[PDB]
Amino acid sequence: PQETLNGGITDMLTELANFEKNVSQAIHKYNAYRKAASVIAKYPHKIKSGAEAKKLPGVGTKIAEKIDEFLATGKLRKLEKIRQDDTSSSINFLTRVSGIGPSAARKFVDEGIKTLEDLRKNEDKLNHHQRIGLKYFGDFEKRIPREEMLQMQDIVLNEVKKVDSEYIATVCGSFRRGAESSGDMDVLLTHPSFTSESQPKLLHQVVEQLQKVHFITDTLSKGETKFMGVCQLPSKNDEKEYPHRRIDIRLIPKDQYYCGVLYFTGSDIFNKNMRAHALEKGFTINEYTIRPLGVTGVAGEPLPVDSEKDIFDYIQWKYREPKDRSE
DNA sequence: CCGACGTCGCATCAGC
DNA sequence: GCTGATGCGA
DNA sequence: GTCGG
Ligand SMILES: Nc1nc2c(ncn2[C@H]2C[C@H](O)[C@@H](COP(=O)(O)NP(=O)(O)OP(=O)(O)O)O2)c(=O)[nH]1
Ligand SMILES: [Mg+2]
Ligand SMILES: [Mg+2]
Ligand code: NA
Ligand code: NA
Repeated sequence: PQETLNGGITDMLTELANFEKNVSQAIHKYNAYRKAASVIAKYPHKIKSGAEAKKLPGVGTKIAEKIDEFLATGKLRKLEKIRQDDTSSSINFLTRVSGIGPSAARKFVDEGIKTLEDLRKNEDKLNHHQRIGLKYFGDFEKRIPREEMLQMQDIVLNEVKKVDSEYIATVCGSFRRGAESSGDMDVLLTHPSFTSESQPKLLHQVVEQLQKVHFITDTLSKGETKFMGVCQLPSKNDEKEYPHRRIDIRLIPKDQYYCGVLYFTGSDIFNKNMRAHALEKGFTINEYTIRPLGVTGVAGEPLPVDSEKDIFDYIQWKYREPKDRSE
């Protein structure tokens, strides 16, 4: 609809979801709430009763009751109570630091560490990832205008070709879907000498080069196929500095390029129903392959993939442009 | 009544 | 030292 | 928390 049609309900469900994940550490209740928030978020009428909402898939008795209470009062007593709870709301908040999950947040709060100030007082107790998440807390929650995304892409493609002209770098994620803004940058990397059957340092050449031209500023994690770090556009002689941005760089086998491009172009919710159709057509799709499903449900051998739409044709789907892969 | 609820790479911890 | 398990983000 | 075997 418009996100506001049942906004209060979906806001409430989302807040309930976060407390289940971060505080209660009940990941399945977390998803149950988000599943209900999502299906309500697309329901094109103003909900007037919990029973009305209960018609939708993912909405059960407990949520139906909560909707009734919300409609009657404009609030949930449980939600009002946990909001003012110092321990629970502190644990919930600290998980907004990249690197601090439900477990780390609990440990910090248990030993009296509850705010960003407390975190800054206590570098000793943070790991490498958490320090950077702390250092760029504000920046990581800013969004990236597409104009900056294009400027970031310019640098990536240029430096990647410079190291080795036979690389292929493809920016995926929300950018490739043509979104007006993005939360981060995801880059897919491929090279002729790295395929599933079979040069050592392919990912770390590229990382090193982007560090050399001062694009990449920090490293959260780095393996041989997956890089997670921080980047920043260069600013002009007098102009204000750009925010620091999250950037992932992944090295995928060349003969699995399109399955990776599809997978990491998303969106996550597009992917989850694309594999979902696939699981009902006798197919299965991961980030590497599309495999046929045998009579007893067992997956056979990887199929030939030479384009993104090959995957689409396999599974009864008209090809869809990245632009329409919002869900 | 009760088990399922995607999967993955990397960092770090538990334990031998 | 190591392997396996768990946390984390995605 | 919701769904379904
Ligand atoms: N396996 C898996 N993949 C996910 C998940 N979530 C997202 N992706 C897979 C598909 C995601 O689309 C994608 C690329 O990751 P992002 O940058 O995190 N998401 P995007 O670029 O769409 O949004 P944004 O503008 O906020 O950055 O990777 C997930 O929970 N699980
Ligand atoms: Mg992204
Ligand atoms: Mg990303
Ligand atoms: Na329902
Ligand atoms: Na976090």
